[PDB]
Amino acid sequence: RDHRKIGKQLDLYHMQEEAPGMVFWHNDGWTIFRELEVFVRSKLKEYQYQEVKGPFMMDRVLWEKTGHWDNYKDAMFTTSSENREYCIKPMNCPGHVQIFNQGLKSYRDLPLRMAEFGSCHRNEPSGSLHGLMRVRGFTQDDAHIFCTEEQIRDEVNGCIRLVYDMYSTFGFEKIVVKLSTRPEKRIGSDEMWDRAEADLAVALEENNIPFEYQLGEGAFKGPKIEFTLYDCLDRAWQCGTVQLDFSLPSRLSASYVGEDNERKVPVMIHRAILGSMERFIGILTEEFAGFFPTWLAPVQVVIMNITDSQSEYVNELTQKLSNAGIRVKADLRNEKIGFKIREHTLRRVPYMLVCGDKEVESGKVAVRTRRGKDLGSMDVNEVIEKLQQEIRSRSLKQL
Amino acid sequence: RDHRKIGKQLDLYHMQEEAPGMVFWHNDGWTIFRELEVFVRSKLKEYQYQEVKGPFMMDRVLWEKTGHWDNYKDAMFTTSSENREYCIKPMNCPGHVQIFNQGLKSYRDLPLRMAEFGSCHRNEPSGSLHGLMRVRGFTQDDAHIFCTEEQIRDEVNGCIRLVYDMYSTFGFEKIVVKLSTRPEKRIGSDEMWDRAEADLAVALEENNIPFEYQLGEGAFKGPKIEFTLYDCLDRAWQCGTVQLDFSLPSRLSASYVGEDNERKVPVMIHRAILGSMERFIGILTEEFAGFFPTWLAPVQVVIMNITDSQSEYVNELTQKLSNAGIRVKADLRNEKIGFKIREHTLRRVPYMLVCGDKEVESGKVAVRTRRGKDLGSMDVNEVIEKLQQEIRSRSLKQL
Ligand SMILES: *C(=O)[C@@H](NC(=O)c1cccc(O)c1O)[C@H](O)Cc1ccc([N+](=O)[O-])cc1
Ligand SMILES: *C(=O)[C@@H](NC(=O)c1cccc(O)c1O)[C@H](O)Cc1ccc([N+](=O)[O-])cc1
Ligand SMILES: [Zn+2]
Ligand SMILES: [Zn+2]
Repeated sequence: RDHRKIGKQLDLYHMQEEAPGMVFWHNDGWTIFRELEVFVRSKLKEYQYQEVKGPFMMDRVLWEKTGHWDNYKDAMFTTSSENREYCIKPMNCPGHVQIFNQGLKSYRDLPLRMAEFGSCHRNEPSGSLHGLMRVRGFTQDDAHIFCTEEQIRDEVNGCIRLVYDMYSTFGFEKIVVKLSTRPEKRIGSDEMWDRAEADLAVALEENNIPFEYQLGEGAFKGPKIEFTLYDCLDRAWQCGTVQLDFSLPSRLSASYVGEDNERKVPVMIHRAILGSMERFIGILTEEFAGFFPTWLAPVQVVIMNITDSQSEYVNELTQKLSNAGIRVKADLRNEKIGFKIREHTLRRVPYMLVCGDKEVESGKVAVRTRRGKDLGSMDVNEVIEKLQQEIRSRSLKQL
Repeated sequence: RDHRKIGKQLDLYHMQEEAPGMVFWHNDGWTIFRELEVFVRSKLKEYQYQEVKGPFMMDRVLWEKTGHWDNYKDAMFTTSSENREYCIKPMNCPGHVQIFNQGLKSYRDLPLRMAEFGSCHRNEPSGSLHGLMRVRGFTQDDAHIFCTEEQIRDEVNGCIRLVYDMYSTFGFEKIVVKLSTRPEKRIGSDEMWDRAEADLAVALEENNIPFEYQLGEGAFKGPKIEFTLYDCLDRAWQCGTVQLDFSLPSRLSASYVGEDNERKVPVMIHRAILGSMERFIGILTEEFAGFFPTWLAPVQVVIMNITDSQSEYVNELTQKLSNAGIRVKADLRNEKIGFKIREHTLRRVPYMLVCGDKEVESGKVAVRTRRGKDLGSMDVNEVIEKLQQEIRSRSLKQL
């Protein structure tokens, strides 16, 4: 169960010293990554997020206005052009505020939920880099929610359900939630921090969530929540973060018209659910040890002939499955059928369709699974509908 | 017909002096962009491309090994970390060679088609920047084909059909093709350049393509083809490029085992069909003057009530359409029905469903189009199937 070894074994990705901490996503690893995006998007639709894309670098003077420059300038890559210094973005937050600031906002536009699969780069020490887990370039399932003070409970609610709904899809049902203890140096009124804390307290009670407090210092900009999942090995992984923010929107001159016709500053809620998706993919690789569920499997079906007689039939099938939206490949090589079956089993391909002479005469296929289960000869349309149901439901298990 | 004005009008994107030449993609502009990706992917599947994602910067020493450093170092952004200099990638080609170089390749793996929606950055002079057309950061529908010498005709064929098939989807059927005149300084044998030229000549004849020659100097690395489309204003736009390459693969130590069991260098074919997609989107915006075809429209349907009686019904409809895969929005505001209809017309929303009292009692909706056409009251399921057909077929015109 080593995601770097399995990654090489299944041709998912690679890295090289030329781009330390930066992932070369091969076709099959990119297939997994994009199937995560579709999943995230399907929940974005459900909970009504926008999806945006911001620029990959922005003026240094802007980053200095966030206040992150002072604290974290050592972690940001910098480049210049025409005697102007830019920073490769390490976070998507300022960009989203930039999009919010276009056009006059009123209370009726809030809550405004803005999501981005944003690529960010940090200048991590090369010695801390480890596979997909600790990298320099990553994409996170980022989002930022702009809302009034009164909306914090309802919004945090939505983040909480989102965390548990998504993690369960992967088979993660053991989840620890840690609140944060407020620092002595913080931004925002004492009054502002205690109403928000009541909103957080009421939201956690509502979802019946036992929370611990985090023993270290919290964030200076607002209350913060972290979610930790446990995998089948009972290992703890911290992925979800919900970070209330009373500092960035005032610093970047965000405002909206309230019902009282007054320019208030909106509250910002930063939230990721999976965290870094490169990291998350590593986690899934170890969780399943390379036996990806059908919907995540890079290749879902391989169809094989026994001799060249059945070769035309297989190509028919491969196209027929591919029009049905199944990642399928035809294996017409000059190897014997046991060799093909063992080989595609070692490569963790979920289903394997064998086409002997009786299969062609019959309009069916012999089905073997990557666990060695023999499901017998089944109608072609039957295999298609069953496979589609498993894909769309994102079943963790097979037939 | 100004894509920058329409872009502001339809809330597609924006730019600011903080990130010159770099696009802030708002929700609705990002919806168009992602609907282009899906379209490109659907043709990737048809012509069997891989899709990969490479790292966003790589060691300077690598870029020096391509030979592009000397010619074009002024156009590449540079940054460093730990006394090592990196370049923000201005092209995806070296990265794809890196993925190809993992693992032993033999003739049986070629042609190997590798596609990427790769973000690239060039340090263009700030005075040349213009809207979406001339930018510093762009994504192109990039691909690279690794193939034997004998495969050039069949591969170039595939690029040609790809160009015409894709352009026609948008209503571009006037297309000029320009071959290139070979430079005096070039890389590769005299023999190598003349067999490839026969492959190009035979492929162009096969598709009945009248070609001109480009009056300037060609590329030093291989024969090159450019495709120009003409829009409804008879303006010429150059988007497609097919660039044969005999220099990069030898320079980056790519090789494969031939049938003769000899390590040959593969031929590289670089091809983009739309070019920069930010640029291409600008082109479509002017081509349609903001009346995007339904499949590209950011919001495809708006459903409206006439008073709050019909308000519950509209919300039912909006969800029903949204489960059918339609980008739909409900307009329950306290404005009169003509105001809503004019407003969503000015925003070029294709279809508009009005729900009066008779509509709720009947299980139908009144349909008006953004051209002012009154299609009458229709069954709800009827509107759904018709809309789905227009979307999946990517019809340039409405009902
Ligand atoms: C404040 O921005 C706080 N943000 C987060 O913790 C956060 C979590 C999940 C999703 C999003 O979008 C978030 O912003 C934190 O201070 C952000 C931050 C931490 C570290 C660095 N760094 O370069 O080491 C930059 C920003
Ligand atoms: C050689 O790489 C040649 N490539 C292309 O013209 C090309 C066209 C379409 C798609 C792809 O992937 C291509 O590589 C050209 O020399 C590449 C190149 C041109 C300009 C710059 N620049 O930074 O000004 C860099 C690379
Ligand atoms: Zn954030
Ligand atoms: Zn290229």
